Amino acid sequence: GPEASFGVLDREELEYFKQAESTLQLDAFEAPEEKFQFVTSIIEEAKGKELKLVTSQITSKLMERVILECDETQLKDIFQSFNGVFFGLSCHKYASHVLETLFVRSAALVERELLTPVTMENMFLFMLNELKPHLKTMMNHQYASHVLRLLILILSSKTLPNNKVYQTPESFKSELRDIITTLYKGFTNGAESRSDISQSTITKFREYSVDKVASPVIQLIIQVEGIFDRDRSFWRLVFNTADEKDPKEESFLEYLLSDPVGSHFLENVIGSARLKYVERLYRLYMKDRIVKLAKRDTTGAFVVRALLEHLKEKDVKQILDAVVPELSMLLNSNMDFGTAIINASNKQGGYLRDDVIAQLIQKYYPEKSDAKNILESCLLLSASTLGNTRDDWPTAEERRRSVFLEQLIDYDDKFLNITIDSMLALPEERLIQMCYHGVFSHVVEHVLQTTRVDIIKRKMLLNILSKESVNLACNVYGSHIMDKLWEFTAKLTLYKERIARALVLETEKVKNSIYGRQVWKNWKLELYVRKMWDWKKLIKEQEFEIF
RNA sequence: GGAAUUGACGG
Repeated sequence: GPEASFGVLDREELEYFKQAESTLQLDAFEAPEEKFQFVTSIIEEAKGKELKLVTSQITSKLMERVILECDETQLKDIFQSFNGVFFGLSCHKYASHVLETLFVRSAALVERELLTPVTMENMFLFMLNELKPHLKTMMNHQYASHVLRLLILILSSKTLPNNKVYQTPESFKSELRDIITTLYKGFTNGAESRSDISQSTITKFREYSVDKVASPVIQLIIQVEGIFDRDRSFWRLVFNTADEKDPKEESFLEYLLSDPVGSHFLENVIGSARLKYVERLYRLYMKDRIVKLAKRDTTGAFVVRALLEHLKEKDVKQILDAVVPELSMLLNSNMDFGTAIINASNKQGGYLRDDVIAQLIQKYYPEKSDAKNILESCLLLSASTLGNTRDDWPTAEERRRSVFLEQLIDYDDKFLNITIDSMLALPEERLIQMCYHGVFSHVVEHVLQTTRVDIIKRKMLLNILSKESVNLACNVYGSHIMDKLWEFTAKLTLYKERIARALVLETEKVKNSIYGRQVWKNWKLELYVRKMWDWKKLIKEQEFEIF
């Protein structure tokens, strides 16, 4: 990071802040003002050495904790102290992250001053002016380019890191338009007009669009260019506009279709190109190849998903015609292509819906065979973290497969039935385990849909789950299953009495648990004790309401 | 009162 010199803290300064963070995440505060007073206390010892605290791996975390938990005056004080060295920080391994926090808080505060009126608006504008000669540099920089991305979001009232948007004064809008065109001008060696750009500077721009750090910045600009440029200069920098293939564009499109970064870029950008330009790329370069591309799970499949969302009725149907006969084979690796087709089929009024269900079942629960078990097919239950002495935590593919199963259960009743049968085919032993599993407990919970599961299947699930009433009651996850059971147990009151009895026998264990005492409420167990007839009455009112 | 290394780039 030669872009500025910050130096380092000494062991004395290190230990003070190393200790402030300790006692700050300890969160042993006995009031809010006490915790605030401690933050102010930190900001205080931090004055004059802010550039050092923010560029250290030991204390940069601390600084954004501070940026989030501090005053709006103090926030303006911290921002003001980064004056003159914003580019340096922007390009810095640790500081670039703090500038990001700083800027999101700042953006929130800028709205409060817009909707309830040195102001934060002017402060932001100062730093912006300070970065403008460096934007093209920043775009390619492995740290700075994230700050440039964020800035463009804020300036366009798009949504920010860590699902909220913020409104902006007109100057922010004017600044955005200024820096888009500054980049555009600085990407075209001049120039006269669209019609006067060399096929070598078009190639050089295309080259940026598949760069691992420049590409998201170019996606973003294309995403927000439409706000002023009703001609969309940057799109037209990348793709052509005539009804025929161009050998350079074609060679380029094939690379996008086979390259991870270029796949992202094509898919993120189709979601914001004008339909006429997207239909052109489809018909020219993909239409007659749609299955071959669909089979490219890591590159290009994703472009097919984007076509399915942003093309119009007639054409997403053609793609569905091509791809649904292939779906079960495509699910062998790329499960998320399943979601794109389910969603697309629904968007077109259940188009080919029966065939999609046929295919899903063909893959995850093929009628013909034995050992049919959608928990093995779809979650790979046997080769999973489920039930280890090895002290492993649930994985991200586990969470991903679980969510896919759940959406399958939402999709149709056939799948709800299939996984219930699959759960009963398990050894009791193993179904119980899933209830204690951070990720898989959600799958059990998802099955407990009273009006949707016939009373015989309910009763048999209840034969298993009931054995563990108390244990489920006191478990982080099992307690969420036990709550669902209050309703599931409708028209089956023998199982209600049996469960409520079990919980009550072990009352002091059940209460005096964080989770147990909530189950106690949800099952109205206090009524079960004080006023049985009133408890029974609730049961009857439940059965009537649900049936 | 609970789910985490997604197909690209950062502690």
